[PDB]
Amino acid sequence: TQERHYEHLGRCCSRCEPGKYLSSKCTPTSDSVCLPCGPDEYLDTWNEEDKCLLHKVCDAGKALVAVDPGNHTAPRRCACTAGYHWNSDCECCRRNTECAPGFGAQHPLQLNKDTVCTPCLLGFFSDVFSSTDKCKPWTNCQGTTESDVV
Amino acid sequence: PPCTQERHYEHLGRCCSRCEPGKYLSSKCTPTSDSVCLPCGPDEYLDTWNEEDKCLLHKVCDAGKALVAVDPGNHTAPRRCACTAGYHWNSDCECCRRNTECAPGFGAQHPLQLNKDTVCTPCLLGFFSDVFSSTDKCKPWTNCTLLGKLEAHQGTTESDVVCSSSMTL
Ligand SMILES: [Cl-]
Ligand SMILES: [Cl-]
Ligand SMILES: [Cl-]
Ligand code: NA
Ligand code: NA
Repeated sequence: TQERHYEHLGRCCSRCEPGKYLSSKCTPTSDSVCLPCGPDEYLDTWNEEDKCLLHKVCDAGKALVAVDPGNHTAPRRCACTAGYHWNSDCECCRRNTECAPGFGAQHPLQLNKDTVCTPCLLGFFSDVFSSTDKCKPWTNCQGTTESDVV
Repeated sequence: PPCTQERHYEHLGRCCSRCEPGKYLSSKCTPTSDSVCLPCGPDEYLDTWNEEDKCLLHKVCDAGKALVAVDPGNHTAPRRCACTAGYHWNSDCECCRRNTECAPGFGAQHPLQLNKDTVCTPCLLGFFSDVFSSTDKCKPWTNCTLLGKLEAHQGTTESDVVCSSSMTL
């Protein structure tokens, strides 16, 4: 089987499980020697690789941070920091749209996506530009969509 | 005043400091003591400099929609969700959709972005992809020159170079 095995010395020797690299090919005495990937390294396949793949750095200069895989078996994702979203056209993190007064941010907020803004409905207001703040209820004592009752 | 509304509250003729995001007002200030501000409990949050006697409860990210919480333990901000690995939030359906798979000869642009669809790009000469995958980038060809071997099979953007096992003089 090509999936679990490679051929060497006229026999089918076993490939390395995801998370492990092929340190030594099989011998006339031994099957393959497979060792765990080091820090920030991975292999997500049954393989014959002589080294693990290194996770791409998430560039802090682009406002990116790492999303932890909690394993050595998955490729690692990055994401824009809270309040920012990845734009594939600029290939850059943009500030999330601030919903103007009279509008509120829709929840739940989606990581790495821009804010959806919706108008405050009767009985609710928003007095700030914010990419996170929902519309707030009027305090019970005239209010508008942009201002609380006085 | 100079008791700044942004960071303070008035109580019994005194200027007292509001609690930081992530903490709630356990007890108001006294003549010889500050505000007692204590952390919000598990699953709870407050996202403003506040004078709240209790914190708000986080809603779970909807697993039925294939969403997962990011930094679920954050007490200082409203919760953010993201589609599970291999899926992206689609704004048209407001839902998680399976990531685009890059065909053989194409690779995923790295680093992969959480909650975003895979962007697929052609493998350059010297690199290949033999599978449909929303994660795999193009892999460099095996280097037979490095080993001083001849090639048994020419590489393509869809298949790896294969080195000969034969020796030459
Ligand atoms: Cl990676
Ligand atoms: Cl707006
Ligand atoms: Cl929340
Ligand atoms: Na607003
Ligand atoms: Na591919």
